[PDB]
Amino acid sequence: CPSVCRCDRNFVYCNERSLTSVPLGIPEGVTVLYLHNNQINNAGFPAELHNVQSVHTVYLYGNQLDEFPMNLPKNVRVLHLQENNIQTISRAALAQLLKLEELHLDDNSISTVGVEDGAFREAISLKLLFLSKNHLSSVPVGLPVDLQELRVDENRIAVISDMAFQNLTSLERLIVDGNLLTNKGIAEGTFSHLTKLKEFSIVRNSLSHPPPDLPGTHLIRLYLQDNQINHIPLTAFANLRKLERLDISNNQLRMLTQGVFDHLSNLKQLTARNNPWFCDCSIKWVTEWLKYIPSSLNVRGFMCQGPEQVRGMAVRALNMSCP
Repeated sequence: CPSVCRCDRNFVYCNERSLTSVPLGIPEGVTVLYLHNNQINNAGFPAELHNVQSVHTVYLYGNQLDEFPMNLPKNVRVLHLQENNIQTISRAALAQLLKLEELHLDDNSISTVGVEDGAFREAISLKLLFLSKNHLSSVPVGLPVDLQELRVDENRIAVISDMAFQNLTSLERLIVDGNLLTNKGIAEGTFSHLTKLKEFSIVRNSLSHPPPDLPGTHLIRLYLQDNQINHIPLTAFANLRKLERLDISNNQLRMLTQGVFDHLSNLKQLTARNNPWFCDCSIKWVTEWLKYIPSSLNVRGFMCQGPEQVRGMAVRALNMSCP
């Protein structure tokens, strides 16, 4: 055990000690390693730290790191690297942590150029990757096959390549919300091969319509909130039969095309709040759909914003003005 750093019940507590580098005196049989809330630099990691095989959980949050740390313990499953100033992600560093299952790179200055081509792909055991609040311009191409959750929210992402989600059949959750993403930015059939995907979130983005060619093999939740969606195509919600929760709130939708929720048989909840719904003969089907829909479906937000004669009233309570 180190001189300044304390150890209790096979847990190393180096946290809140203002350490410039990771200490040398790390015992052979330690469970969890705490090195958070310090001033540890990128060149403060000894080669002997990688030799320790007993450690599976390492905390390194709120440090002075600039790159992804090297010589980290070989058999680490959960790794926390949030609140620091990481900019560069190296292919060699992630090749060391072969048993890495969970990774947190939140609140950092990570860019597309900083991430080396196929750096994350090296981490073969990677199931959970949290790239929240970074300066990333696009989704990296070299991603792990065994990935189950990709949270790349609150970034500067505008484009998504067709090769970015290559071989990722095991991915269940994809959170790409709070980005500069557009429908032209996303490649044709980029999400199509995500068979095991259960949840999809793209809130606070600039999409003119929902993403085309989405798989409904295991998709349950679809979030299209706070977007610039003006229209929804007839084939968009089609082939998504297993969907339960849907959200189209806070968009620029004027009306909905007849037979859009026709294929959604397992639907349970729908939200369309803060949308400029123009109540005319275009929403006649919406009124009839809401009248015959079972109580199992929770539909909210269908209110008239125009014209003034219909304004304020709910679409479900309407009667028509036209044939």
